[PDB]
Amino acid sequence: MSVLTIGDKRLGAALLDAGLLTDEELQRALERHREVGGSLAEVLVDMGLLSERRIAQTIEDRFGIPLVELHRVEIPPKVKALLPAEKAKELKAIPFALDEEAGVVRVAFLNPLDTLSLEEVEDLTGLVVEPYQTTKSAFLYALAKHYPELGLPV
Repeated sequence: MSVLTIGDKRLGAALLDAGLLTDEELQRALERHREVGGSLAEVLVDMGLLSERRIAQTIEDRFGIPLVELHRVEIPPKVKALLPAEKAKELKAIPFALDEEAGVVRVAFLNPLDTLSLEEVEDLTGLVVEPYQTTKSAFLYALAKHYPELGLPV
């Protein structure tokens, strides 16, 4: 037993609000969320209940958040100067652009409603960040390209 994030509350409500599952279903998953400590959206795909795109699609329109083809992009060593892949991994985010002339950065994360991770990413550099959407396959892509030494073990 532990508490949940701001994004977890909002996304949980969004499932019912979007007609994806019943509140009872959410109630049963809420307990499971703390058993894995990841965001409530991670347990959804990890348990096969719903994949990122299904959670993202309601939020995409409900909040007006953009989506990009990150799985079709390469992370330059230029943006790596912001934060290393290890930090990116715990924040469940991946930066793609570094624009120091304007103090702006572009990031894509798996939890669009997780405002806490946005706040953490902005304050950690003192810059503004443009939050975009992405999927698990694209997420694992950048990680494998920055730390192939472990090659994401099973």
